[PDB]
Amino acid sequence: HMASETFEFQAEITQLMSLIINTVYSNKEIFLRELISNASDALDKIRYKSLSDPKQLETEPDLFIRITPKPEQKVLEIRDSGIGMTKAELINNLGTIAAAGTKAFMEALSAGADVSMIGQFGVGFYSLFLVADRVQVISKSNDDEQYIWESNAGGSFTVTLDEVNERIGRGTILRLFLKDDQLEYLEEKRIKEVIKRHSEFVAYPIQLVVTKEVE
Repeated sequence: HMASETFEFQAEITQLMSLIINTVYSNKEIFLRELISNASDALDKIRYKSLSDPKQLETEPDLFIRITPKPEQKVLEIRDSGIGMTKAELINNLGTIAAAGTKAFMEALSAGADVSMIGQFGVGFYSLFLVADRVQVISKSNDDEQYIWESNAGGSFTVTLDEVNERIGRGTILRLFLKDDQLEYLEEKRIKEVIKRHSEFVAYPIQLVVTKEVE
């Protein structure tokens, strides 16, 4: 299905995104920690669900977080083999449920809270807009087909049955279209340094996919 469906963001999420995408906050690298955390949580959920439904793991037995720079497309992908999101979950989780939390965080920001507190308000996902101006969330839950949720921080987002990306057995890819001045997050050394600042207690392998010219 090449036909996409369009949806409106809850207004507070739109407000949050505009604040993030436009902030001159200095520590943009915090986004990586927040996405790895979300990835870790999605993995926790599938592991926990598998405790009483082991077959849930069979669509992708390896549990991992994988980071893939795609320098030519100025894209950075953060992939997990976690629980994934059905179409309805994408619509719900990314476009509505975060509303209240985004409002609480915005008030904190207004009072002077550090943007790095975002995950403590349960809305760390949106920190991707610190470094990206557009994102595709590609997700495959055991309970649905593979779907693409796409947002450019504007008030609307689309969901499209996925007929263009690699099949993921199960889980989620955040495909960040990096801003032109944030291309340092395509670089292996930079990515490694940022990850190491907070990767100490991640229970899952964090894989970096590096493209090396032979010789």
